[PDB]
Amino acid sequence: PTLEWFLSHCHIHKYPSKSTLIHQGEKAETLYYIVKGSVAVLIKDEEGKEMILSYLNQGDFIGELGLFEEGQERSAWVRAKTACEVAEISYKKFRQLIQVNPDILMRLSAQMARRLQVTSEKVGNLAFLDVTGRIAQTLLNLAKQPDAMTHPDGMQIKITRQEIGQIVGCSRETVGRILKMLEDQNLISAHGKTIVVYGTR
DNA sequence: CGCAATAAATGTGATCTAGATCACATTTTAGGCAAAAAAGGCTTTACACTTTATGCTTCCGGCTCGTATAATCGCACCTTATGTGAGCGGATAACAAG
Ligand SMILES: Nc1ncnc2c1ncn2[C@@H]1O[C@@H]2COP(=O)(O)O[C@H]2[C@H]1O
Repeated sequence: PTLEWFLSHCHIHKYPSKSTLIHQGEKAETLYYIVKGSVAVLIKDEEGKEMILSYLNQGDFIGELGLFEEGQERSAWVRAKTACEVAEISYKKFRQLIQVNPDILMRLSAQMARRLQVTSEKVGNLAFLDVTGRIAQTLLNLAKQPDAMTHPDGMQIKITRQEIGQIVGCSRETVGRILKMLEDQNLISAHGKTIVVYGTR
């Protein structure tokens, strides 16, 4: 449909792992779209602690905020998590496609609504719910993600002990303590990054 | 399955604050309602405006009249001296025709 009409003017260019698709400081002159794989977006402070806002899997767009208002810069950093195939379309030639077919814009701004609902309703849980409650909800949220692999016992995901604290809002030390505590009670499992939870499904 | 190497992620655990509890007595808070002090309200009376008829007076202003008067006339002295050519009508001399 409209999606196929979008790939007719794209520029196929594969990006290796640990690459740089979006550099905070450069000029936004290329729209990116995810075909296969996944990518992560995060920011940094003055020390070195990271902070992931939201994850973007396949079928999502990369850097679309610098399209509505011409003359902007890259907000956050976008590092390629895994081998992903991303297209390339200049914003200049994109604006001409909207004036002749606004329907194409109805697709991009359609995914910008869900990314706001999962963030606004998350703040409330990061002010009342304790560590046990915040992490508990996170386990189910990551299980609903398409990048999650089906497990005979439950769900198998791969996330570090830092990214967890960046979602529930806490220190990295606290995460490791509770994580190992649930292991003794036979509730979940962890072997570095891969965390297999139980009770799901 | 092990190997590569730049980035991100890992543990440590004693020290020292950061953030939270509770039930009851003290201290602050909010808008509430008249009173006082102020805004314009919309009265009714105190006075003050230039204006304009007038005519009477003195002072400054603006205009003429007639009168009185001599004249209807006479040297010697001081310092300069426009520029041209072009265009035009008129007066004069030389010429051919009758
Ligand atoms: N919380 C978020 N949810 C979804 N996408 C994001 C989030 N934060 C940053 N991004 C994307 O990261 C991109 C960084 O570059 P852009 O400003 O071009 O566009 C930004 C967004 O598209």
